[PDB]
Amino acid sequence: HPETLVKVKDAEDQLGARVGYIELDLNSGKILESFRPEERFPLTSTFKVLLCGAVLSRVDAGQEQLGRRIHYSQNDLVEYSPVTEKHLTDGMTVRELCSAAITMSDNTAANLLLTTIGGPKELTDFLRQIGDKETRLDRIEPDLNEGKLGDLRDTTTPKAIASTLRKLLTGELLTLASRQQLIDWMEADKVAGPLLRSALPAGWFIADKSGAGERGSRGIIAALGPDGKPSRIVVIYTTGSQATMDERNRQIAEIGASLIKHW
Ligand SMILES: [Cl-]
Ligand SMILES: [Cl-]
Ligand SMILES: [Cl-]
Ligand SMILES: [Cl-]
Ligand SMILES: [Cl-]
Ligand SMILES: [Cl-]
Ligand SMILES: [Mg+2]
Ligand SMILES: [Mg+2]
Ligand SMILES: [Mg+2]
Ligand SMILES: [Mg+2]
Repeated sequence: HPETLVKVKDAEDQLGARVGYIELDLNSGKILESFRPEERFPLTSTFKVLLCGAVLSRVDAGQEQLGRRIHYSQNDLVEYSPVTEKHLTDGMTVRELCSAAITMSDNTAANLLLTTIGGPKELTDFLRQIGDKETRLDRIEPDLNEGKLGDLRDTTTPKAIASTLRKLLTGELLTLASRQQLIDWMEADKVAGPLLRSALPAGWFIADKSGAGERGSRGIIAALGPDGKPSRIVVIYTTGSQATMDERNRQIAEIGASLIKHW
């Protein structure tokens, strides 16, 4: 809706940074609204959904087991690993790692899952095979959050990842069991949801993943809608701002508030 565009623009002005935005109809994939839809932005932790989609694709193919136990060491632990830092001695299952990576944004969990699939290039290959010609993962956590000016590594476009998310959450790319699992992880309650869950009406569905990185990078991918069912995909990204984190969050939250008001 045009009012959401005005709020996207205002966020650019307040944040001193580009903002990319797209809204898709979930059933048809129709573009309902867009701003800078084909510009590149860092994925940051939004990639963790794509990663767990690749894991689930392997589970469906009989190449991975959700109950397989992964053992790791102290040196594997990187910053912002609130779950994996509690399992050095006992390990974690693949299932547990995806839950941590998505719901807790656990960085080491994502690195371990990247090992399970064979690394960033294997994630990128999976994306190419499902028809995403843009998204790329090049590095692991935390390096992928760098947000360096003029660096194409670890980026997507709003349009690309919106379509990829739709593929993962609907249709037959994943089995029903695996779709539902991916949804369940993305819908689970989390500690703080400033970007969209703070705007979301009661009784609405949301399955989301946020991301934050260096150099102003911030984003969210989501499927949401009224009546306990998703009806739209929304993707919001920004990078480059040096405004406070609270201001970044607030500006993105206001885009969501607009989306909801003019739904
Ligand atoms: Cl545009
Ligand atoms: Cl564009
Ligand atoms: Cl492995
Ligand atoms: Cl699409
Ligand atoms: Cl959030
Ligand atoms: Cl700050
Ligand atoms: Mg200002
Ligand atoms: Mg060991
Ligand atoms: Mg091309
Ligand atoms: Mg809930």
